[PDB]
Formats: sequence, structure tokens, C-alpha cells
Amino acid sequence: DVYAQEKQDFVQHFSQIVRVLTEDEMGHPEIGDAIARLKEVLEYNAIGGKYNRGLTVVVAFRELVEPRKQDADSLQRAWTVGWCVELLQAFFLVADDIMDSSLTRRGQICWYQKPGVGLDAINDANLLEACIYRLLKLYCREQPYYLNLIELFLQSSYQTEIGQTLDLLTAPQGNVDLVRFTEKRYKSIVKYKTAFYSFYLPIAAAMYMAGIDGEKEHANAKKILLEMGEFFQIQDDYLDLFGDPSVTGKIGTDIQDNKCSWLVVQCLQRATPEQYQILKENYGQKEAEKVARVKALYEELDLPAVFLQYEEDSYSHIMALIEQYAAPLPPAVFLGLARKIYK
Amino acid sequence: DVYAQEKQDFVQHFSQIVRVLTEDEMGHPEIGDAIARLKEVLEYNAIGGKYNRGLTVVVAFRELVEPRKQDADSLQRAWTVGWCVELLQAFFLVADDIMDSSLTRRGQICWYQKPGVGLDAINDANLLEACIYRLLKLYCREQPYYLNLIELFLQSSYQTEIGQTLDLLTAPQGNVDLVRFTEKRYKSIVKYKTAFYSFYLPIAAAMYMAGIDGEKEHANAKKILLEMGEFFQIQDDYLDLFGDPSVTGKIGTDIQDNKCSWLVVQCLQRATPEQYQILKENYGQKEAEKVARVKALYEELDLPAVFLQYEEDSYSHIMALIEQYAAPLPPAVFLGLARKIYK
Ligand SMILES: O=C(O)[C@H]1Cc2ccccc2N1C(=O)OCc1ccccc1
Ligand SMILES: O=C(O)[C@H]1Cc2ccccc2N1C(=O)OCc1ccccc1
Ligand SMILES: O=P(O)(O)C(O)(Cn1ccnc1)P(=O)(O)O
Ligand SMILES: O=P(O)(O)C(O)(Cn1ccnc1)P(=O)(O)O
Ligand SMILES: [Mg+2]
Ligand SMILES: [Mg+2]
Ligand SMILES: [Mg+2]
Ligand SMILES: [Mg+2]
Ligand SMILES: [Mg+2]
Ligand SMILES: [Mg+2]
Repeated sequence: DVYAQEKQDFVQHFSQIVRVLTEDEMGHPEIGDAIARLKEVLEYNAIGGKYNRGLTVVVAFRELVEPRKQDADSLQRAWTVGWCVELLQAFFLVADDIMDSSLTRRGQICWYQKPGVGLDAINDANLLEACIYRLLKLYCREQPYYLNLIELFLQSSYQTEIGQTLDLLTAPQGNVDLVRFTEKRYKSIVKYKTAFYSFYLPIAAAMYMAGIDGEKEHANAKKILLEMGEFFQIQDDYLDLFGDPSVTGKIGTDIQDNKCSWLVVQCLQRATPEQYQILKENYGQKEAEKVARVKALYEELDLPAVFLQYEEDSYSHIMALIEQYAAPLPPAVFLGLARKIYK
Repeated sequence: DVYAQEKQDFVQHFSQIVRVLTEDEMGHPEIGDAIARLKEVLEYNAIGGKYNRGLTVVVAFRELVEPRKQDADSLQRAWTVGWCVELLQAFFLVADDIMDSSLTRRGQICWYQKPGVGLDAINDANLLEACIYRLLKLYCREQPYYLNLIELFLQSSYQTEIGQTLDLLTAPQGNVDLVRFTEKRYKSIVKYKTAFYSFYLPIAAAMYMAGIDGEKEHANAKKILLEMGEFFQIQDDYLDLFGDPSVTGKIGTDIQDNKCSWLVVQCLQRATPEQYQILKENYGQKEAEKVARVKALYEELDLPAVFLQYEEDSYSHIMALIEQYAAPLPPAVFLGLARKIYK
């Protein structure tokens, strides 16, 4: 719950972020209209979520850095790096919503779907990315971990991008072929498209800021964090169809997009030649009726129950991993995360 | 002509680049399909142009760094940084072709227009960007200019992105309003969307590699380079409509896209209330007839001649700038560039 005691201070620092970024037109009036657009873009896409990823940088920071070294300037940099993680995600989600033909996100209409935005949202996403490195310099240029954060963020983007590539290759539009929906392919996708930036990135950022840059340390943290991410994308896939729309804040499109979802991979393993054929003739299509068909098949195979059983086993497994790789880091760093993503 | 004597060695180094980048799946077989896609993406979008921007990094490198310090490893890094500039452009052009609804580029069909690619090209562009920093590390991580190159490339992207924002704001789809097509707005757009990455970036990269990191030096080089860029985007705008399609390698879309072109800004200044009205009812529309109308108006105002007159004045002006700000750098560095973009 260390998050709630940090959330308010985090969400308020955003004003300073938007203020420091727009402080560019202060010397270049000519790009005023562009800066105004960036602000609109920041306020629409960076605001509105739970901010857990960015908060994880703050929280972990106060648990890693010794209290004496937590001055006002350190907490200032920590909030910024946390907003960088949020910007990195805004960058990916804006573009992801376009490539997934999504309709909503965080209860509102997807940025690109907004009248007047359209494909211009592609450049809007590029600017959100650029802002990550602009902030990293304005606030951490003099820090000893500067370069480390830059490489970590670029690394995390490359990995995510590699992961989005698998996501899109395995889900060719209007090209249904359940054969490629294997468990191995699935784990690879989620590992790269979600696990790295959603769990490793935040913790690793805090680690580097705390001077902890040991390869073995990061690899151990990564061992726990990537496994958490795997579970998270599984849940995201599950909620995509069985989630409460008034809670998820976004309409599902996995079945229509012909995505290699956890639900489809699970369905295939537990399906009779008859069912398999039913899934094949209704998957990856926009027809509401067909999508309702696939769902009925999922509920018939008790997937919603299979998911609840995995969440538990996953939880136990992740905890077992913490007991083995947490040290020398405070177990709470990982325990705080597990508490938030599990029930 | 120092370019021609370097071109072949440059275009051949690409194989090593594609080889070093794909050398990632060597330890991560799971992302094999993604690496294959990246290769396809690199080969389709990074190959096919004149490579002047990247060549400029090589050329300038051999003119800045003392012969004794031009070992095999230095020329290796120089070719890489040059390919990074080409990748940065591939990144922007892929996305630019989508946002401009372009049809061709370099004589071939635009990447996103290719069957099976579509909006997935958005992530393909993101990967091209990621590759810039992957190469910079694999080849220059130990160099003293490493961080400088990283910041220069990110800076150049941010500026370009700021510039693409002005380009898109000033050209709202289906929203014709010639009032915003002013000369000042125009200079701002071209300055950010083209001048920085097409002329400053290449020379600056070579400078940093040559140890020349003085602020005053860069600012002086920038004085010359940005002015060259301004001229170049003007020519690009001119060729967009009056260029030889079998030479430009791309179909024009400025008028249809309602772009704040140099030609439209020039037309507005030299137009009677009658003409102004004609331009207003035919600009920013897909109808071939209407676009043919605007063109006829342009030829009526002798714009193709006005352009030829500006190219000359621009040339003299740029040369005057070299006589003033070239030093301490070898004038040839800038003279080589001027020779290539002027007639
Ligand atoms: O916020 C998120 O999306 C995920 C990602 C994340 C990273 C670090 C710490 C917590 C969390 N999350 C989390 O706690 O999610 C909980 C959740 C998941 C789905 C619906 C509602 C809440
Ligand atoms: O290659 C380019 O597009 C431009 C950009 C550039 C940067 C550095 C040095 C030369 C050049 N160019 C150049 O020489 O262009 C010449 C040109 C322009 C238009 C059509 C054909 C050749
Ligand atoms: O299911 P996706 O992977 O597309 C998603 O989780 C976003 N995303 C993108 C990369 N990783 C995750 P979302 O359901 O939020 O649209
Ligand atoms: O005219 P644009 O600025 O769109 C262009 O020059 C590309 N570009 C993009 C940024 N700067 C230049 P192209 O005519 O090559 O499509
Ligand atoms: Mg999505
Ligand atoms: Mg997606
Ligand atoms: Mg999902
Ligand atoms: Mg264009
Ligand atoms: Mg453009
Ligand atoms: Mg053009």
C-alpha cells in the first residue's frame, strides 16, 4: 500500500513535467503551436491510468536508497524517471491502439480515434518517446546513472518493439491459422511485448538510481519481474474478453484481431476436433455473432475457471521465485508488486 | 566528388550492419521471426536512395580527423554512424509516407502501401529507430563521443518530430485556409522537419567523432547547415510538383495534402484577389482536375522561374555564410555539400 502514500505526490509532479517540457517555446516562439499540441498529447495520453508502472520507480527508490540519501532532489529525479516510464507506455499504447484498431482506453476514446487526430497520432507517439530523453537529461544529466537510464529505456523500447512485431506477425489480419498459436510462441510474445517495460524497466530504473548496477543483481531481479509480466499479460488477455468493461477501461479486440491470446492457446489444447473447427470458422472476424461464438466455446471449456486456477499457481510460483532471487534486495520491493497484480 | 570515392565502401558496409543486428537471434531463437521481419524492413526502407546524408558523415570524418587517426576501426565506426543517419531518416520517412498518404518513394511503392504491411509499418518504423541506438552501442560504446552521438540523434529526432507537428498542424486535412501559409511559419517548419536531421546531424556527428565538441563550433556549423536545409526543403517542395517523376522517385501530394508548400506561400504573395480565390477552391483536394488547376495557376505566376532565381541567390548567400562561419573547419566540408545540392 506504499503506493497510495506516494500516488498523490506523483500525480502532482506531472504539472511540473508538462511545465518543464513546454518551457522550450520560452526561447523558440516559432514552435509554439507544436508545443501546444505536445501538451494536448501529454494530457490526453499520459493522464487517466493507475500509474502503477511509474509509481513502482518511486516506491522501489525509497526502499533501495538509504533514507539519508533521499534528499528533495533525489525524490524529484525519482518522480521524473517514474513519469518517463509512463511516457514510454503512452508512446507504445497510442501506437498499439492504432495497430490493434482499438476503440477505447482508460474509459475514453483512443487518441487516434478522436476527430482531427487520425494517423497524425503516429507522430504524436514519437514525441511522447522523445520526451523521455528530454526529461532524463534536464533532470539526470549530471547523475552517475544517467547513461544507464538512457540505455535502459532504449533497451526496453527495442525489446517491446521486438515483442510487438511477434504479436503482429502471429496475428495476420484476415488470416486465421490456429497452428501458430503455440504456448512457446505465446510466452515469447508476452515476455518481450509486456514483461520488460511493465515490470523490469521500473524496478531496474530505481536500481540504477540506487547505484545498484551489478549484472547479477539485475539478472536476478529480472528473473522475478519477467515471470510476473508473463502472468500479467495472461490476465490482460483474460480480461480482454471476460473483464468488466467498466473496470478495464477498454473494449476487447483480441478475437477480432486474430490475436495469439492466452485464451485461444488454452482453448486449442483443450479442444475436440469438432470444437477446433468451430473456433476456426469464428476467430479473427469482426462479426459480433462470430466473436460471441468463440466466447461461448471458451466458457464451454471452463477457461474462466482454468484462468482462476493458474492465477493461484502463478502466485505461488512467483513467491517461490522471490524467496530464491530477492536477495540482496528487500523482498518488499517484489512483494509490493505481487500484492497489486494478484487479486 | 569525394562522395563517389566513398559510396561503394559505404553501401557494402550495410551487409555487416544487417548481419550485426540479426546477430541478436543468435542467443534468442524465440525472436527469430521478429528478426527476420526487421531484416525485411531494413532492406526495403534503408536501401534504394542516394545515401548522401550518411555519406556526409564519412566524407566529413576523413576531412576532420587527422589521417594518422583514421585507422580501420575509426572508418568502421564512421560507416556505422553514417548508416545510423540513414536509419533515422528511414524511420521518419516510413511514418511520413503514412501520414502524408504518399504512394511511392525511391521509385517503389511506399512500405505501408505494400500488401500485408499496412499500419504495422508504424512498429516497423519504431524498430528502425531502435536500431540506431543498438548500433551506436555495439560500435561506439567505448568511444569518448558515445554519449554525444546518442544525445545528438535523440535531439535531432525530437526536433524533426517537432517539425513534423508544425507540418501537420498547418496542413489540416480537408481544411483549406491559406491564411496560415505565411513565410515565417514556412521557415520554421522546414527548419525543424528537415534542416536539422538532413544537414546538421551528419556534419555534427562527424564533428563529435573528431573530438570537436565546442559549442561555438557547432553553432557556427549549424549556421551554415540550417540555411542549406532551408534551401533543400524548398527545392523538395518545388520538385514535389515540377520535379521529374523518373528522377524524384516519388509522386507529389503537397497540394492534395493541403501542405504549407513553398510554392503555395509564393503563390499567395504574388496573387490577385481573383487568383487567390481560384487557389482556394482547388487546394487540398484529391480531385486530379483541381490539382491540375492549382498547378496551372503556379505556372501562370512564373513560380518555376521564381524558384530558379532563388536557387541562385540562395547559393550565393550560402557561400557568403561559408566564408564567414566555416573556420576553423575546412571549407571543403561545407563546399562538398553545396556542390551536391546545387544544380
Ligand atoms: O497498473 C497496471 O496495469 C499493472 C502493471 C503494473 C506495474 C507495476 C505495479 C503494478 C502494476 N499493475 C497493476 O497493479 O495492475 C492491477 C490491475 C490490473 C488490471 C485491472 C485493474 C488493476
Ligand atoms: O540526397 C539528398 O536527398 C540531399 C540531402 C543531402 C545531405 C547531404 C548531402 C547531400 C544531400 N542531398 C543531395 O545531394 O540531394 C541532391 C538531389 C536532390 C533532389 C534530387 C536528386 C538529387
Ligand atoms: O493486449 P495488448 O498487448 O494489445 C495491451 O496489453 C497493450 N500492450 C502493448 C504491449 N503490451 C501490452 P492492451 O490490451 O492494453 O491493448
Ligand atoms: O515533403 P516532406 O517534408 O513530406 C519530405 O521531404 C520528407 N520529409 C520529412 C521531413 N522532412 C522531409 P518527402 O517529399 O520526401 O515526403
Ligand atoms: Mg492493444
Ligand atoms: Mg497490441
Ligand atoms: Mg490485451
Ligand atoms: Mg512526405
Ligand atoms: Mg511530410
Ligand atoms: Mg516534399
